[PDB]
Amino acid sequence: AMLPISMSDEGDSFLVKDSLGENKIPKNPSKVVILDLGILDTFDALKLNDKVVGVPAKNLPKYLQQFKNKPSVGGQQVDFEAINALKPDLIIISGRQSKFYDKLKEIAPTLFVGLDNANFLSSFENNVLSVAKLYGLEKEALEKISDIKNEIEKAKSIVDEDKKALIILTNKISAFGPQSRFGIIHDVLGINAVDENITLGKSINSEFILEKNPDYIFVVDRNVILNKERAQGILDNALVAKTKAAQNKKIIYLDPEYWFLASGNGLESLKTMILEIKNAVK
Repeated sequence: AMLPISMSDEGDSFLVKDSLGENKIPKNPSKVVILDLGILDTFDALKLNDKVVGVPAKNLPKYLQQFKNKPSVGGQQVDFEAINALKPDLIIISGRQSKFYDKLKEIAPTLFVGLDNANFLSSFENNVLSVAKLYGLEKEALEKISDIKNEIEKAKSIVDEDKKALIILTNKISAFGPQSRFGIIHDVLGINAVDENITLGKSINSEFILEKNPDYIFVVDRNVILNKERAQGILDNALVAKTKAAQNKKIIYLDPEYWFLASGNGLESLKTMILEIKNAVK
C-alpha cells in the first residue's frame, strides 16, 4: 500500500512527505510545472490555471486544451532545460515520472501524486486534498470529491451483478484485471471480472477471449495515441464474434487519452471516465 502524502503546516510553507521523499513546499506556489495530466485537470477544477507555468504539451489531450499555450516541458520525454528555464517553485509528478525524481528535485521541490492501484479512491482523494491544502482550497476540493463519490454510486447502482467484463489493451492484445492500471472498472465501479486471477498485463489472443466469453469487453486502444491498425480490426474475427460481448454490441472502446494517459487524479477527468463506463453498461 503506497505511503500517502502527509503535510504539516510550518508557517509560510508545508513540510511534505510522500512515497518518494520529503520536500519543503511554499504555501500558494505560483510557478508550477505539472507532468501528471490528471492533477493538471484538478488545477483547472480548483481555478489554479494561472499558477501553472509548464505542462507536457506534445501529449496534451483534447480535454486540456486550455493549457495548450503553456510553455512545454516535454510529453514519456521530460525536457529538463525547459523546466530549469521556467524556475518553478513546485514540480508535480505521478507514476510515469518517478524515474525522473532525483533530477527534478535538484530543480525545485517535487510532489508525487501517485495512484495506488490497490487503493485508487484513497490515493485520488489524498492527491486532490494535498494540492488543495497548498492553496487553502480544502472546502472546494471536498465538495468536488463528494460529487465524484455521488457519480460512482450512481454508476454502481446500475451494474448487472450476473455479467462479467474483460479489459484489454491493444498487433499485441493484453488483458488487465482487478488492481491493475485500469482497475477502477472492477475495483470502484464493481463490474465483475471474467478473470479475477490475472503493469504490463497478460498476453492473450482471440481464443482466450472466446474461452472467457465476457458480457462486456473494455478496450483501450494505444494505437490511437501513437497507426493504421486498430482494435475494431484486431477483434473483427469469427472467434470474437462468438462472444456475448460482440452479440450484444458490448465491445466498448474507451478513450485512451483518459485511460492510457491515466488522468484519474482529475476532478473532472475522473468523472468523465466514470460516466463513460456507466453509459456503456446501462
